[PDB]
Amino acid sequence: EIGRTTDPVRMYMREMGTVELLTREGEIDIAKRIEDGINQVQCSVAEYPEAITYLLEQY
DNA sequence: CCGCAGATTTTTGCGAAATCTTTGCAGCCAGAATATAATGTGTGCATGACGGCGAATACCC
Repeated sequence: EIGRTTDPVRMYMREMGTVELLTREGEIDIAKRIEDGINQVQCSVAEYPEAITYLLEQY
């Protein structure tokens, strides 16, 4: 905080204090939205032919 | 003071090996790959000169 501080440790703790801890199912929900995003990007790559041609070349 | 002997000088020759690059090997080493249970906490704070001094906010009049 603004306490005439000059230690990066202190305000790093300040930064980490803003975000609240997660639960077991919270991690699963966040990973689920991550999986939705990666499936979206996989579909986007899917609609692109040339990347698939390159993948088939390596196969 | 001159020509040959001892000493010194001239010339041709072979073995040896080391070095530079390439190839095979072994110790060194780097990244890539796998899914054990663990999230607001630690932490060092070590501490008794003395004089000068401006800068930085506070507070009375």
